[PDB]
Formats: sequence, C-alpha cells, structure tokens
Amino acid sequence: MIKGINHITYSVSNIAKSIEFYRDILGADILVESETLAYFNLGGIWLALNEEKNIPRSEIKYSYTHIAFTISDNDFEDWYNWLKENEVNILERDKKSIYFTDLDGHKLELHTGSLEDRLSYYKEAKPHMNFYI
Amino acid sequence: MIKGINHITYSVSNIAKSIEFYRDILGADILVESETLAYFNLGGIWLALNEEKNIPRSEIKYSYTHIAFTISDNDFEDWYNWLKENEVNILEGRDRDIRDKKSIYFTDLDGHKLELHTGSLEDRLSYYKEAKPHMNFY
Ligand SMILES: C[C@@H]1O[C@@H]1P(=O)(O)O
Ligand SMILES: C[C@@H]1O[C@@H]1P(=O)(O)O
Ligand SMILES: [Mn+2]
Ligand SMILES: [Mn+2]
Repeated sequence: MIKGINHITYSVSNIAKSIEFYRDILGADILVESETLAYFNLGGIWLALNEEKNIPRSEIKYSYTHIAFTISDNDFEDWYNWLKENEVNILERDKKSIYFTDLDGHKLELHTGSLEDRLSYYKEAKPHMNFYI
Repeated sequence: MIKGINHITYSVSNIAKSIEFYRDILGADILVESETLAYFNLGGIWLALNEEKNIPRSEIKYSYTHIAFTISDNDFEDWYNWLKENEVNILEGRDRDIRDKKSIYFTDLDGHKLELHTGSLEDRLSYYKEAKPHMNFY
C-alpha cells in the first residue's frame, strides 16, 4: 500500500541558479549539494534537484501538470509581491492561487484552499459530476 | 511561508484510462469524477487529473523529473509483481548501493515518471554522509 509522498525530483539545466531559486525565493532549506544534485526541505517535503544540461525543455510550457503548495490567506498578498519583487515567471469558491514556473518551466502553485473547499464548491456548482465521498 | 503540499495535478490525454491506472493499479481512492477531471486521495495526498487534448508529450521521457511515493520494505516484491502483472511501463532504475534503499520507477499512460521508494530523507542523508565525500552538508 502507498503510505505517503516520499520526495519530489526536478531535472534542472543549471544546479547553481536553480538552488538560488528554491532557497532564496521559495525559502527551501538546503540540506546537501554536489555539482549535479541538491536536496531541500520545502514545507516538510523532501525536494531534490538533478542537473541535466542537454535535454529538450520546449514542450513543458504546453502542459497544465503542476504541484501546488499551501499558504495562508494572510500571506497571499505578501507572496504575490515577493514573487513580483523577484521578477518570477508568474502565469495568468475556487479560493486563491498564484501560478509560476521555476527556471526550467516546471509549473508551481501557491494555493490557500483545501480539498474540502473544492469538493463543497463542486457539490454546489457542478452536481452533474460523480461524487464518491 | 510554504506550509506543505496542497495537491499534485497531472495533465492526461485520456482521463477515463488514467482514472483506471491511478484507481485500479496504484489504489488511489477516487473522490470526484467528470468528463474533464478526477480527484483522488493517494497516500493522504490530493491527486488531480486534468484532461488536456493535443499537448505534445514526447520530450517527458528524456527528463529525470519525477514524484516518489512511500511503500514498506515488506510490500516491495508484491508492488513489483503487481505492476508486472498489470503490464505497467516499469523503467530501468539507476545503479543502487544497499544504503540507497529500494525503488521501483515507472510511468503513467502519459509518460509521467513515478517512484515507489522504501527509504526516508534521513536514510539518504545518512548514506551520503558516510559514502559521498564530493558532497556539502548543512
Ligand atoms: C533523490 C532523487 O530522486 C532521485 P533518486 O530516485 O535517484 O534517488
Ligand atoms: C485542482 C487542480 O489544481 C488544478 P487547479 O489549479 O486547476 O485548481
Ligand atoms: Mn492546482
Ligand atoms: Mn527518486
């Protein structure tokens, strides 16, 4: 049986610059680094970067695939301004969300809502969906 | 401050067969379904599938980007055998020292890379501190 999330690994083109992004902009706590890998604690999640210099990274911009992290409604504005302050690549009852990318186009989200919030909205607005809970 | 993981969302080309993959092979608990999306509990994580037509998905098999989920050492052979039984696209792992703990790498129907891993971050840091002198610790 799958017991929980273990780790998130991102392929990056420049470990040095990507480390700066995750550490200095998202506040990830660096644990180890070499020339080709870095590990972080980001919101209690084991984050790993592995440098891959020469792989194709053209198609990633087309996919809605992403990982959302939790922030407070209280820190929403503060995050938005900090990301804007840092020339971060921000993308344009659902609750609030900021979408952005790291340096290699990996889509990330800061979200203030819960699974319960989203289920309740869908029960009200979209009762034509199938609900199992 | 980032408080923790909120959800993981995959873009899928055929949501019907991606639902069967996550539900019937990985044992994700399905919560919601429409023609365009599906929500699961997988290992206490909010997992979302979003159907997207005509996105190019050929480059993804070249990237090491992936998400790893925890299984028990006790369940490792049963997981492996189960993914084999269901003709899952199991990938050739990297080379593995005993201290790296154990892993099964595979993809879903859209080539997203997944890992079943039996170790902790603590185990890896412990392995690397003893075996990896080209590494910096903090
Ligand atoms: C720790 C980073 O995911 C990689 P591994 O699967 O090569 O250990
Ligand atoms: C629910 C899955 O995250 C997607 P959303 O960002 O479209 O809400
Ligand atoms: Mn999202
Ligand atoms: Mn891994």
